[PDB]
Amino acid sequence: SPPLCTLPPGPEPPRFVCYCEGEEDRGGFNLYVTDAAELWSTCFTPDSLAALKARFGLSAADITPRFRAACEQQAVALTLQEASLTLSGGPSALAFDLSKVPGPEAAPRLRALTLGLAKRVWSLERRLAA
Amino acid sequence: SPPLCTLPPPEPPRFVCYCEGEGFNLYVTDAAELWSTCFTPDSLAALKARFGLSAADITPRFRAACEQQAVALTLQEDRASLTLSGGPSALAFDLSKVPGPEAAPRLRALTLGLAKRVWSLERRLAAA
Repeated sequence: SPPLCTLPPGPEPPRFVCYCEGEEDRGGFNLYVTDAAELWSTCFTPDSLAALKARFGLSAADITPRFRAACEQQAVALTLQEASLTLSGGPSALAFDLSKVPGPEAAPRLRALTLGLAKRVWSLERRLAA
Repeated sequence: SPPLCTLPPPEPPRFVCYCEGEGFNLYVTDAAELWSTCFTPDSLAALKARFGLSAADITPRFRAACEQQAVALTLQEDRASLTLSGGPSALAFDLSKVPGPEAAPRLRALTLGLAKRVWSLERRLAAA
């Protein structure tokens, strides 16, 4: 269950999805945001992630649990200009710079994201019969 | 002209963000309750540490994000956060709720001050 959430909150139609990967054969960590046209990412490097785990609480030894938190808790603000993402679930507030992922990389990610979500919905409702 | 802005960005305004002055704080209010950074010299220095170049102003960068409609805000539970999305990196500020007795004179002064500023601005725009 990789965490995610949509925006805006509540009734209205969803305009953005925020999600992340991956801490686990483990990948480095990133947040993603898409309007299902374009895709923005933290595009972290080891140093830049470390320097953000600097500016706030954590040791370099996961952020997933805290993003999972703000998702579960609908606690995510977002702002784009020619982007930034804020997690307000937890004790301190975290701010993330996000930049555009180039098309050739973004397209396959979006495609895979769509198919994956479809599989997850099927599987979730099967596990709702329980 | 101490910078400020209101959100949400033509719908009716529901919050005002502002700051003073340079000890420095950011403030946010719905004109009923008031949230603040509640800085001390050390805590502000330490935030100008955690990011931010030299500990030697933030006003210009808050002024920036105001002018540029670039301010996100989240409230809950006598806790809030304010995010400036102007510059090299996005800045986040934890704000806590100011108790009523401490907030009232600040809200009172804010209101009167804004009134005086509107009068004197239109005087200086009656110019052109």
